Amino acid sequence: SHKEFTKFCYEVYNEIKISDKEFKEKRAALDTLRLCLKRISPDAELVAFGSLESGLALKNSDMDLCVLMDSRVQSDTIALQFYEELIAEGFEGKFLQRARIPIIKLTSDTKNGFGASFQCDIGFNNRLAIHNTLLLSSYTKLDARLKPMVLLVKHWAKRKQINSPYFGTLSSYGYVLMVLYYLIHVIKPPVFPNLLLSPLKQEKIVDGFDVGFDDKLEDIPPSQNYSSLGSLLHGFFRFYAYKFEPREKVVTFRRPDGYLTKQEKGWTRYILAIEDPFEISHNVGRTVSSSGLYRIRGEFMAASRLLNSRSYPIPYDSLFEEA
Ligand SMILES: O=c1ccn([C@@H]2O[C@H](COP(=O)(O)OP(=O)(O)OP(=O)(O)O)[C@@H](O)[C@H]2O)c(=O)[nH]1
Ligand SMILES: [Ca+2]
Repeated sequence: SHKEFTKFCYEVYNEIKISDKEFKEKRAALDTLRLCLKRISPDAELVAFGSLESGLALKNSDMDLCVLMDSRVQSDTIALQFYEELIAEGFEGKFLQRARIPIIKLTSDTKNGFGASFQCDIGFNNRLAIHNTLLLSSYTKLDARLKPMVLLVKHWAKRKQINSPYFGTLSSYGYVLMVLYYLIHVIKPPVFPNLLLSPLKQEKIVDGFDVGFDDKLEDIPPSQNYSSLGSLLHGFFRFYAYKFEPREKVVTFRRPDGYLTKQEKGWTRYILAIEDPFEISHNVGRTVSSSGLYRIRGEFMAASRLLNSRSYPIPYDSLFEEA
């Protein structure tokens, strides 16, 4: 049935989605950071990616940003100049470099009025993240059920303490791919087609990887899946609770039938295997430990049990209660 659960899902959806107002502050912060960048490098561009760009932002959202510049210009030089201009403009944060890759991490804004905890990560030439944000952004426009589905899943994973890459669970981006995977390759009929495997997809090579997909969205026929949000969510929890085999299988967007063993791939960390759709050497779930997976699986099981429970009224609220 799922009528009540669906009603409940939309109610939570509206409380947790980014408000127009905060979204408008975010775009202002972005404008401010761009002006600071122009002062230091007029040719470079500052772009948003992740949840703020794809339309998948919860309240109190962090910002993922990327500086695009000429590949002949050394990224660490302008990274530092940029960082020095931010400090001088009253931002607080850190300048760091992992191997070759410089990163700025802004944690605050003492002047411009964008928070006391304004959290903002600035990368340099992370073109791949821009592209995979384009993909998620495109699926978002393809069916209206995806956005609230994702926000609810993100909310759930956060409440259940299974959204921590540093303490052995999965990034939000990983849960998005787990949602997309289910909606493309598991649910029948499919909610979505695989845009990477579209016969209309054109190759596009960026940093060695094919980032190509079919983005003529207007020419794609709508879903023949008519499930309510509630139903989709129940299918999603059920599949990862009971059917998906994490020890043996890979979440993938590179197989017409979504079938990929860990072995084919040489992925025997790989406790939870999610192959990025574009950077296919990158296991999005490499942060997941053995005890993190146990907890991720347990929470999936408990979510399936709750939604399948026969004791009425079903306490749908327990879905978002702290673990
Ligand atoms: O493994 C990763 C993780 C991150 N990303 C890139 O970084 C972006 C942000 O990564 P997040 O995990 O923060 O996604 P999110 O913004 O949607 O989640 P919340 O903040 O709402 O919790 C992702 O959308 C993707 O573009 C990767 O490319 N690979
Ligand atoms: Ca983010």
